[PDB]
Amino acid sequence: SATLTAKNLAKAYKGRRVVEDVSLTVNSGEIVGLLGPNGAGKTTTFYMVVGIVPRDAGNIIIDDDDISLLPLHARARRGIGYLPQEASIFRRLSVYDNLMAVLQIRDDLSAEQREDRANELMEEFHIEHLRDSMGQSLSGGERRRVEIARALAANPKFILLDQPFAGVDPISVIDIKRIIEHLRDSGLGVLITDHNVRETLAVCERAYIVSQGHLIAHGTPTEILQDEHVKRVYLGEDFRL
Ligand SMILES: Nc1ncnc2c1ncn2[C@@H]1O[C@H](COP(=O)(O)OP(=O)(O)OP(=O)(O)O)[C@@H](O)[C@H]1O
Ligand code: NA
Repeated sequence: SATLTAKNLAKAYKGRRVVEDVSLTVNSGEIVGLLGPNGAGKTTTFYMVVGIVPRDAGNIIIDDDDISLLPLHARARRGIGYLPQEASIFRRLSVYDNLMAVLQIRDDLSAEQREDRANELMEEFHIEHLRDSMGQSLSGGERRRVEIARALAANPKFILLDQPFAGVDPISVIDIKRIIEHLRDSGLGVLITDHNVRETLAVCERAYIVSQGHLIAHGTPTEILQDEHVKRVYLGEDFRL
């Protein structure tokens, strides 16, 4: 029953406070959403949890252990993983090599197990037919599947998915949701942000809504979708699920 908690995170860039105050929690076995308008601070919040950027204030805690001082690699070894929003594939490496590149980092895997895991990931994500294709040759949706698989290959306890559905077709969204639910069933805590509101809320048990660097709402999917404030500020007053 691990718990990942962020308290009162803040970030400024060149005097502009882009994250004012964001707190959130994700438990093992739980899928949690972070949603909101563009420029609201979602990726910056993920960056601060993962350790990609230093926070200007706030705390990152796993269980009753403040890890705010741990560098990126140490937080990764404590169980935090991140799927970047931006392209993260190795352009010149094949799909197989891209997955092996991450599996090589796994102290908890033998050489034989790494090869097995690579082949399993390719089947689960339906990219076996692209085994030898270079990353730069993949379409956007194909690349995204590889990038999600790479993030899972790290075997995180808490996985932060930054826009896993971007550029993905509807059937592949269903496949990825099913994979996400299997991670949840397996004990992972999942923190997901995406602008496909319907499909993200369908897979979330609860979600935080941020706007202009601050939280404006938190609740179950239906509580969010019927929140008239969220409709006005984020979903649009005429939003239909
Ligand atoms: N390195 C930076 N320097 C200055 N400003 C930045 C920097 N990075 C981000 N910003 C600004 O911080 C604000 C929040 O950025 P962030 O990417 O975290 O928001 P977001 O919620 O993820 O947006 P989106 O939904 O469009 O992806 C933005 O307005 C951005 O212009
Ligand atoms: Na973003």
